[PDB]
Parts: sequence; structure tokens; C-alpha cells
Amino acid sequence: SDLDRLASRAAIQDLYSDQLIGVDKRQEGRLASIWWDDAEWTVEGIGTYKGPEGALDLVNNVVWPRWHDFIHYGTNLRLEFVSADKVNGIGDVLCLGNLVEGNQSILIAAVYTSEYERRDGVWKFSKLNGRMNYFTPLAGIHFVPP
Amino acid sequence: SDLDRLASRAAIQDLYSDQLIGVDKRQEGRLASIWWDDAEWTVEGIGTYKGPEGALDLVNNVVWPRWHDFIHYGTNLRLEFVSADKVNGIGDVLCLGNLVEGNQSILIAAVYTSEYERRDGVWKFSKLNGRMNYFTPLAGIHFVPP
Amino acid sequence: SDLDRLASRAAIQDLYSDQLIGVDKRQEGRLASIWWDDAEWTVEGIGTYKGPEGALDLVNNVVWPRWHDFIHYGTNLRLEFVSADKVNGIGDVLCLGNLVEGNQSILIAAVYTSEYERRDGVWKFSKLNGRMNYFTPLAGIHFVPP
Repeated sequence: SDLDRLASRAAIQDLYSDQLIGVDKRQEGRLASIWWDDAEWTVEGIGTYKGPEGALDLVNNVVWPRWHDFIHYGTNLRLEFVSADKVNGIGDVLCLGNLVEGNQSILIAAVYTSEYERRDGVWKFSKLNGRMNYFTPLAGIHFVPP
Repeated sequence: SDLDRLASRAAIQDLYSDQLIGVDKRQEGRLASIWWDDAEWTVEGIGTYKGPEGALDLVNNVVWPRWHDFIHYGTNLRLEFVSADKVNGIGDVLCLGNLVEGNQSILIAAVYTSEYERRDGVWKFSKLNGRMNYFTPLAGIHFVPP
Repeated sequence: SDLDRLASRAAIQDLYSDQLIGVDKRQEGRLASIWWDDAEWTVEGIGTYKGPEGALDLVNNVVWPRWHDFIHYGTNLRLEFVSADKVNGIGDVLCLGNLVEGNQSILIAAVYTSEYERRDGVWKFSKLNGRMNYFTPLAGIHFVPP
């Protein structure tokens, strides 16, 4: 039904934004809430982490210690139904951040490839794959507060 | 109902984009249309402005004279229903602009924290709070037309 | 009906993201799928191209040869119904890219002005107009992969 399809798309759009906001604002509750326990988050070059606790392990131990702070701007999220209970997503993400190593500011252009599964009526992430197309140090530029 | 919830989210997503477009394109009609008369727009460091006329006072007298032009890219707008007639929003905004003072180009990363109220069936802004996390002059870079 | 309006908005939001993704990922199938045969895509300074084959002519012969690669981030897409079967869109697009000429990296801020028509129940593009407000070479910065 059109209504179910639209409600599903809204739920999935919220899951995806919750991933970005949870990682950026370092909100462990929001970030943990969006994953099935067997969901897999793979970062090219780092490895595969599983479920809510795997997601928190990745950001607390690998990602967050590498950065003073960053912001991820998600755009162009496009969803396709593989089946009534499985959705593919693709999204384009622009990340700006302050790297600890070398005190460098960095611009990252990434593509996020995602999968969502509905189980007993509820949608959550089943897969996330992040690939960086640009990883660009910004000579002479440092992102600073007012 | 799911239908009402989805219609409300669409109306609120339009209000929020109308704020950004109205300020960027300097469209006073669009910008005035989105506020209850008792809505409060607070900018950290500038103060609180009230309603459609307060919004126009802020941009005509404080913001627009400071800039030759700018563009605000809104992403990650995430809505939560506090009640059936009150919604909280959070959004991440990337702003690029040409400041009059010093002829500087600036990159701003901001978080917009918003509230919307439904009154007699209609949604409008009741609150907007803007906070800048990055305010970054861009040495050697000036945003210019083709 | 609210349901039809929401379903139409979702279809049109997908058309618009498909334009950006198709041009960026150089996916000819996705890019061709979104146009009526009499749709017109005008780029200020280049000309007017018609339909799916015109769209592919423009990107294969004029745009793609000029760039090693680029990415378009679409935000603030705002839709208005001119009639039940005709929709106006406006959108703000941030483009980052690597130009062949001079090996320059470029930041583009553009406004996309679009029209969509429903024919026998189906939505597709009838018009796209792209205008660049910023076309900014980035001295000392080159977008590179990890």
C-alpha cells in the first residue's frame, strides 16, 4: 500500500539521519537504537563491526579518538525496495572535520551504501558500508568556533 | 494516524526549507509566512526576535547588511513529536558566504534547533535557535560568479 | 487527497535525486529514466537539450569530458503544485569537482529550477534549468582519494 510504503520510507530516512547525528553529536543512545543485533557496519580499511555494541566499539575506539570533532552532511538518500521487508539505500555524505594527527582540517566526500530489514513490523539497519572518494587535507584552513 | 503524521512531517519540512530559502534569496513573503506571531527566533550573541516582523527586522538590520550574499545548505532534519501538536526539530546547516567586513569568504557549520506548533489545524514555527560550531574565514578563497 | 499528494512528492523527490546521482555516478540508465521525451534541460551558456537522449548527449559530449570527476550535494528541495499534474521545484546544489583544464579543483554553488508533469498517472521531469551562482577555483586545494 502507498501508505505503508511512505511510512516505511520515513522510518528509514530517520534511521539514516540518526546514524549521522549519533556519530557527530557522540550520542550513544541514538546511535545504538538504529541497528539489529546482527547488523554489520563495514568501513573500508578498518573492518566489520556488528550490532549496536559493535557500532559503539568502532566509534569509541577507532573513529572518535582520531578526531577533535567533525560534522557529516547527508544528501541524496535514495531508497529501493528489494522486497516488502528489505530496502537498499545509497547516500552522498560531505564530512568536515578536525583531525588530531597533524592538527589538520579534512574534507571527506563519501558514499554510504545501506540495507534495512523489517522484523515484526519494525525497521532497523541490517548493513552499512562507507567508502571515501575524497579524503582531502585543507592546507592553510582550520575549522574553528566563533 | 500514519497519514496525519506524514502530512505533518511534510508541512514542517517545507517550513524549515522556507526559512533557509527566504533568508538566502531575500524573499520577504516566504520568510514571513512560516512564523506564528509569538514565535521566537534567537541567535546566540544577537538576541531574540519575535514573529514574522521580528524575523524581517533581524535579517534586514543585522544579518543582510553584513553580507554581500550567502547560501545555506540544510541537511539531516530530524523531527520528534513532543505531543500531537508540538514538534521538535534538529538540523545541520552548512553556510558559504561573502562577508562585507574585510571582503572575506566564510564557511559556517551550524546547528538549528526548532519547534513547531499546530494551531487550528495549521503548522508554523514557534521557535528557532541557531548555534555556530564553525565560523571559518577561508584564506585565499573568494566565492565568485562564473 | 493527502495520500496522493504525499506519494507524488516522494516520486518527484526520487526523480530529482536520480538526476544528481545519474550525472555523478555516470549511470546512463538511471539518468535516462527520469525524463519525458519532450522534456527540456537548459544549462545557461550551453543551450537546451531534449529528452532522455538529449540529457545523455549533454553529459557525454559537453559535461563529462570537462571533468575527471565531481559530486553534487542536493539540499532544500521545495515543491509546489501548479496544478494537480504539474509541479515546480527549486533546489540548492553544492558541487565539488576536479576540472580537466588546468587540473583545478572547483566549488560550485548552483540553483536548480525544475518542472514535473504527471501523464497517465506517472511523474517525470518536464524541465530543468541550472544556474551557477558561485564557480570558484580553489587555489592550493586538490580533491584526492585516500
